[PDB]
Amino acid sequence: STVPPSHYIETWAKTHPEWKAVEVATGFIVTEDWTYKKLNETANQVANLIIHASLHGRAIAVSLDRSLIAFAIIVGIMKSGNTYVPIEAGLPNDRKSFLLRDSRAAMAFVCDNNFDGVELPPETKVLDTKNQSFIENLSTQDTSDILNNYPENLDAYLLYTSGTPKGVRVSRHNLSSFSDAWGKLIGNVAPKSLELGGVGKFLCLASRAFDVHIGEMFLAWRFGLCAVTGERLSMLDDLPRTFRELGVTHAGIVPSLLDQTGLVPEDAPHLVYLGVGGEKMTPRTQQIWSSSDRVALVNVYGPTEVTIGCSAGRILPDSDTRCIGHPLGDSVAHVLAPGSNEHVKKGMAGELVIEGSLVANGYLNRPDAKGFCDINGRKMYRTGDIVRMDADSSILFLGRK
Ligand SMILES: [Cl-]
Repeated sequence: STVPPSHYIETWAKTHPEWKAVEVATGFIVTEDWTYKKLNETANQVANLIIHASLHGRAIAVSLDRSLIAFAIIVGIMKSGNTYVPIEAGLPNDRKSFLLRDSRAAMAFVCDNNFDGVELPPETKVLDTKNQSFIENLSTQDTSDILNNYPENLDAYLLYTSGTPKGVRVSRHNLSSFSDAWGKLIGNVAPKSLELGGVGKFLCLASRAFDVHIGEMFLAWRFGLCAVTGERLSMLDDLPRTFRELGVTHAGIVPSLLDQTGLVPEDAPHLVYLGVGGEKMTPRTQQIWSSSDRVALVNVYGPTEVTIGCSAGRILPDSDTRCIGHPLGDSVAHVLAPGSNEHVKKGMAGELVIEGSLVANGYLNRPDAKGFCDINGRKMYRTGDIVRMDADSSILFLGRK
């Protein structure tokens, strides 16, 4: 058992209510922000709105701009004991319609005609976050913390992955174990992180199509940082400007974006921690970023089905770039013969199979999609990835099964 996903939000709201929790950047730089106290109150109001609609354990879809209230809606959905279902605002209408329907969304928070031309399921109650009436009703809800006593395995979010997309059900326990495991890893490899409460910032750069965006905001809150974000086209336009002008101290990026932009550590003067993942980094990226004594560079392995990042390791100038490090928190990595449940001798190639608190609940209504299973009566996920363990038990990524 674990503290809930919104635990650190509530904790910093009590101990340091004036710290900034979220900030959204315009202009391109003008910004606006909310304190932990304000973020937490608004999320409780959102949660109370949801509870008044009698929704429990229901899919609540969100298709919003990059706004302060978006963050409060996400947290609110989780405080109300319901499931967050991100739907990227730029998706084609047909694909938005499918996600609403497949997820059985009971309610949706939208703005900006993001749902214009989307077929809504009749069950979907649609709230426009920019509508004077919705704002007035929200401001009228109670602001105290919700009594948060939901089962551990209750879904916290549903994240769709690929021609018919399948929904991955991620539990409260999964997400809260993620925050705990990464709080520990990041605090260890980038100790300045424990000094940055109230000052540092975690750049929320990921598209809402990926679980990474959830990780970014909850890791910011874990450490007392400000989650900072903007319209993605605007943040990506001049990536050095974004890191430099928004005071970013922590970020996650796919490394080819470092290559394309020519980013170096001096373009991000406040940066102390840089997670990369999702593809192998190039030799020059490694040379440039792995030798800094200010920035800790960490390679992260993270299928959606195992909650954002379940293995990671610091990358140094002599590290193999296929190394995905060691399992996080209580996770246990096994390397099994691709066709059986038999462990291979350490050092041999085989399929990576993860066990532990980061393994997701499963796919939503996709009985033929494989990967989740019981192996020796424990819950595991077979990644489809071929790896081998190094002598020191770190894991090298070799390819796809
Ligand atoms: Cl929560």
